[PDB]
Amino acid sequence: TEVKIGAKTSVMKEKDGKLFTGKANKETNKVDGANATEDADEGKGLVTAKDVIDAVNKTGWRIKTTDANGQNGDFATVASGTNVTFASGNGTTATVTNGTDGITVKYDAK
Amino acid sequence: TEVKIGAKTSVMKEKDGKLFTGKANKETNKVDGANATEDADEGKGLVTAKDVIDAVNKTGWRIKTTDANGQNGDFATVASGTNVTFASGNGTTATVTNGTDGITVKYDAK
Amino acid sequence: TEVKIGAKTSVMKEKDGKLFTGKANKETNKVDGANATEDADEGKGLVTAKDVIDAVNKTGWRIKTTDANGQNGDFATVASGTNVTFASGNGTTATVTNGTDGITVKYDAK
Repeated sequence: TEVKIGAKTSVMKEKDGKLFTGKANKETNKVDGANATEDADEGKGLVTAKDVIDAVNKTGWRIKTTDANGQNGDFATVASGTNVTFASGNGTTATVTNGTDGITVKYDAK
Repeated sequence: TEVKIGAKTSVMKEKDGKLFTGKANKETNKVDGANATEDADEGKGLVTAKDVIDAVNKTGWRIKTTDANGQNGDFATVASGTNVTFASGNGTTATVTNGTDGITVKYDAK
Repeated sequence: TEVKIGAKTSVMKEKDGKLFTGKANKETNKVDGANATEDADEGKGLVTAKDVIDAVNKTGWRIKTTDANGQNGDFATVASGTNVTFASGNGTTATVTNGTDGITVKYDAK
């Protein structure tokens, strides 16, 4: 019955919490796409709900982690839905509260 | 004059700062959609600007809050645009600076 | 050969880490769009991959910064991909670890 009309989609790439076109990911970030089409993809195409859901879930800020010896390690992406806890420490007390001015994190010294 | 050609859209669900298809939200997260269509929605459909704006604004990381007694409480979503303050505390001083390496939060002991 | 069928797109605006329709940005945020079309744009239109990539990259949470004298300054947007470091300070030690419960930031007093 119907006439099917194809609308080309574009891919959305992610690296380190940030989104990129297929072309930018290949050319700026030096990450190989799945094929020559992705590598040339300037993002002019449409996207699906699932595409957006998946891409957005990958994004986030980058937090510097520390290693087993407490020294600086790699960044980690604090992606959508990622839990973050500000823990009390030796001789300190952490509180995290929510109000009209947003979130307030605080450390007190014991 | 024109011939109207309908393109089916898909919904984007959110839970705790993360996005989900209608089907995933129902089946993995056990949250009822508005109807059977949403509950079966695998995200193959298109989305509007407003859809994306609204969905993206809901996303964010999750921060552990503390209650009126300073004990661990629920997480809260630090959504797009949410203000976060790192406050100085009893015998501590907070500074938050911005540079080429991004943001640096620091607590000094007085 | 082909018949070209135009699908109207909608713009996605950003302010302070949050997304808005063209109409909302103009009317609620009081920011001029590029033209009368943007200013009336309710987001019913489609978007491209690049549109979503660019808009999503602008979003993030807002962190209160402190100025050259350590006093409260402006907020800054911690956008997708933005690096955040929790630095050890005078008489304190910062650790940031990653586990099954997500990220845990901690300050110990020396």
